[PDB]
Amino acid sequence: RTLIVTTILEEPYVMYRKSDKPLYGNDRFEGYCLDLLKELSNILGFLYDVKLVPDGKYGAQNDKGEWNGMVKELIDHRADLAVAPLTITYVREKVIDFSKPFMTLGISILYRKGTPIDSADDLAKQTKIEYGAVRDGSTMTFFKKSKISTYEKMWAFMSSRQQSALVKNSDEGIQRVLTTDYALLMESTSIEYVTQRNCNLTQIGGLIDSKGYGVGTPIGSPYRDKITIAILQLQEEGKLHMMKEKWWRGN
Amino acid sequence: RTLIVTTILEEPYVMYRKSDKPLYGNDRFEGYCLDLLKELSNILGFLYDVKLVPDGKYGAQNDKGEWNGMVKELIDHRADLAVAPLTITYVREKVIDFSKPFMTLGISILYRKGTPIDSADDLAKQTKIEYGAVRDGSTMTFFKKSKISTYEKMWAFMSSRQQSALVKNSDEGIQRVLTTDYALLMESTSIEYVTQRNCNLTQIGGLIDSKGYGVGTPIGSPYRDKITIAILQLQEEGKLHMMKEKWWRGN
Ligand SMILES: Cc1cn(C[C@H](N)C(=O)O)c(=O)n(Cc2cc(-c3ccccc3)sc2C(=O)O)c1=O
Ligand SMILES: Cc1cn(C[C@H](N)C(=O)O)c(=O)n(Cc2cc(-c3ccccc3)sc2C(=O)O)c1=O
Ligand SMILES: [Cl-]
Repeated sequence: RTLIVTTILEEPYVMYRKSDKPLYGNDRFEGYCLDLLKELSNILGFLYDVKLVPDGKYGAQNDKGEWNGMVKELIDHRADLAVAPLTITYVREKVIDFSKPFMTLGISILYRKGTPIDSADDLAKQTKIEYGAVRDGSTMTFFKKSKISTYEKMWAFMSSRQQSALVKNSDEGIQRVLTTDYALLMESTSIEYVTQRNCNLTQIGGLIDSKGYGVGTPIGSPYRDKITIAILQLQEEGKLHMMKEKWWRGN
Repeated sequence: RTLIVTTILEEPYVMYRKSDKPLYGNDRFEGYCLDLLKELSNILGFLYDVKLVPDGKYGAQNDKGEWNGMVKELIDHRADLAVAPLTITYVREKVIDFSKPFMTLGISILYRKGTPIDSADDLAKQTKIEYGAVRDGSTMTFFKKSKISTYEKMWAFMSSRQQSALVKNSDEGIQRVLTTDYALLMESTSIEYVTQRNCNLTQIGGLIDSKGYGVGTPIGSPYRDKITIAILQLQEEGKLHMMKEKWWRGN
């Protein structure tokens, strides 16, 4: 059995190689997730075929209970694995299985260096420095759903200043950080990636929530626990560290 | 079926209540893990009976492949669950199953406030400020097994200065931090706990490795995936955050 692996274009996890060389199949791609998949394939001993998810979506449900994205590919048995920056969530665990996480992350703060600002609590109580999130993203939703008073206050500030505080996408948010007196609430993984590449930018404080990226499988897949095992071995032997360092490290 | 839950005395996860009131069974105990277990019991709908692991050990193997501690309790079917600060590891996954993690942690640095020291790389290249770990602990072992050059250098410094750099236990390490020009490499969870209680102390840098605490079950237990589900719901509804804040927050 050659395993079909669903994934999604997303820097630095999955990219097309910058090459016009004759590269076919899996060799057309590079990135953290491709390196992970190679290691998994060598530990478990499987052949695989990487296929980009046709609709370019991660996976969400409609009101009929119909799914899209990589999740739908797994549900339909059109992929054996999803290897992507795919969050392990309660709702998704109802319909697919996941390995234990190969990467753990949390919402954090992207801001300029050399400022007394040190936490989310430092931002919440003031109005001089604007702060927000990508409109309708996971980070915005966290703040909308939060019953923690200090994040309830932050959401109230974001929701009332909806037009300016909430941005269209990650790229626009980073641009707003570099140009105005603004802080972007975003995932720690993305902050690490940006701060490595922009020396004027830094992470502020720690993690505001916690979640993991895991390898998705159909419910009952005999590969799920094997992949957990492989992930733990890669973690303990320092290989996850070196794969992260390969793709995240800047100049 | 009343589930037998193996656990271990460990502040703030599992403690005896400071009370001479007539408290029996589960009511004799308090702590993060007791709160977690209560929530798990209410989501899944199980009765349970907390039993402290007789040998007071987490779980390790000898050369005959014989296990001890909470791991051995699970292997022997003398406990249905282990709910404790029990690390999900490759070797343990060979003999027991684990839920996905309810807490994620990594080695970090405990040091004084107001110093230019900001990372492990800042410590490694100098000798004026001594640094180390608890002798024969998980943190020391990480440095001993590491093939990362900057941690190889740190281990070389710890191993050559073996008598003074390596301490007997966590309590001795913290005391060495507060009295001498010294930094203790320790788990982020414990650093958070200490820094909340000592205002002269701070965490330095980020996480040096990554691991999770999970609920242990015997291999094949039908509770493992259910507990993962419950953990994700507690995470997403902010309950893991508030349980952490209950036990970790200082004065
Ligand atoms: C790599 C990555 C993936 N995902 C998808 C998510 N992990 C999932 O599993 O659905 C994800 O939500 N984020 C965070 C994120 C992305 C966002 C985005 C939305 C539209 C256009 C461009 C970016 S917003 C956002 C966030 O943190 O809120 C990521 O950084
Ligand atoms: C709460 C906790 C548990 N464990 C056990 C470990 N999680 C396991 O699953 O075996 C664990 O290793 N650590 C870290 C740790 C404890 C240590 C200790 C050893 C002897 C006497 C007193 C303390 S040393 C240490 C470390 O980080 O190296 C913990 O902080
Ligand atoms: Cl699992």
